[PDB]
Amino acid sequence: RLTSKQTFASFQQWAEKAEALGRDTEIGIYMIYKRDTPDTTPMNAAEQEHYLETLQALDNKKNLIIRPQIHDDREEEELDLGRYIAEDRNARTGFFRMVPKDQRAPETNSGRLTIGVEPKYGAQLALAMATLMDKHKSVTQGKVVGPAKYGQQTDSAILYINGDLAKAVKLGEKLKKLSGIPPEGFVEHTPLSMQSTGLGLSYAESVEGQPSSHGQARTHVIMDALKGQGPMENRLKMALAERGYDPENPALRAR
Amino acid sequence: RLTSKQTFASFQQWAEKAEALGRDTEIGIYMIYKRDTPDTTPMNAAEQEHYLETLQALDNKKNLIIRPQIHDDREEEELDLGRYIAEDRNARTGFFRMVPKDQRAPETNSGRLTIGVEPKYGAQLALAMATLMDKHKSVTQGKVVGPAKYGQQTDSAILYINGDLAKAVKLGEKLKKLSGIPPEGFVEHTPLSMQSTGLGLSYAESVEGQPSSHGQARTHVIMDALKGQGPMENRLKMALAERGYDPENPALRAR
Repeated sequence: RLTSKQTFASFQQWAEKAEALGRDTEIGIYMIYKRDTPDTTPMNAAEQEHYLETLQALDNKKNLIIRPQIHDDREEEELDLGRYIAEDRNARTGFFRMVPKDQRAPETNSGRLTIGVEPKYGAQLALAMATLMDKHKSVTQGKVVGPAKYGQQTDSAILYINGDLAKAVKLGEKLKKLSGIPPEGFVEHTPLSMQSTGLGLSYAESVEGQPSSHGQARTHVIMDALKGQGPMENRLKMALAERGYDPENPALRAR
Repeated sequence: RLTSKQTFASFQQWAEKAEALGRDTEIGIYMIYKRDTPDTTPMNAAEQEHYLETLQALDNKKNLIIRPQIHDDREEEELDLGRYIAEDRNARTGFFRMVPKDQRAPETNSGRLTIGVEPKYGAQLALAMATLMDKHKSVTQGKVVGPAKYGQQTDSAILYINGDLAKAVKLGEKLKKLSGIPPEGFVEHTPLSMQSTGLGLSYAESVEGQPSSHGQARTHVIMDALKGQGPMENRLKMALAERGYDPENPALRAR
């Protein structure tokens, strides 16, 4: 797991694929990363219904708020998850933020941990993420995708963590334990350019000031490199250096 | 249907949503358009298998090739749709291109017609699209999404057409008739900034030299508008005009 070889290799494969496909826009490059589909079995009607029941429950807690990303414009007073899940069918597909009632600010040294489980275990993992968030203040936020798309694109469950690679390895294994999810419940998949840290666990450090929404930071590195001449590897290493990443590991901040 | 009012209005709602959410990147603005979900019922497992079977069958037509977008880097003699469907999980989720054997180039006057049906009619629609392409050279290409994501984002089935609004309105009605899908099987849904041309039918024109992959052209107008000052409506119209669109109707080319 913890070697930079595959991490850089997948990043190069992503960038070479974009050049070979003829993609030359941010959206076009990003979709290669995003639509990279893991082998999963979707939730049935019952499971999807149960998944949304779980989210509503977490929202009715005193310390945790569950809000769709499409509601980022709303004051906390205007949030209505019940009305959302009942009326807005983006509830089946969009991402929901899991946000602790104490806010917890991202500091300069933060990253994202992506967790892949079979969709039937999605509700269970969500509960575990909430539990991990109660005790560990280093975990600032979580995100889970709607049930209809759970397991059908490169990520479905993400934690934002203040800290470094070491902290994320520790927290990932602690999450696995807390979850009670069997080893067969976790999905072997590493999104392109992310550091695999374990079965179903993947990590990337953020660099302050780089575009971060929807996980798009590494797209911009590739965009720079696409303007260049030569074997892809060098163009990537220099683009990584210029934007503050480790040139030998695109998942990490420079030293 | 054929009024500019709604078309400009949904475009302005998109841009206002982007500003309210604080989205300020191409991907972040694009996702508001893309993740806008219509109310549909997903395919069951038999229906998904049938759908993939239909696709594989269509590729056996002598004047038609079905190729996934992720194979844009392949020469025709490198394609293997059968192997892709059996072995690549992207086949469940990715877009498939429907491409004529004798290449019809997209012209300066070209647009997209987006067609929305309940996922259980998706296979029937694909058959209808392929047949439309046998008869009409004006239709240069078609795209349909993998079965697991059919009906789960703003678009699932698209035709590329050389011609204008009138041609699109006509081909759309023809396609609906041709398909034998019942009126009830079409989905009321217009992707943001597209011109509604009928129940389940939406259209937009491309401007020479604007970015079009993944349907992303109008995202760039919004990025322009978000950098400016004043009421959004005025900023959008200026941005529209500068990039070659009708200021009163964002789905149309100028003049």
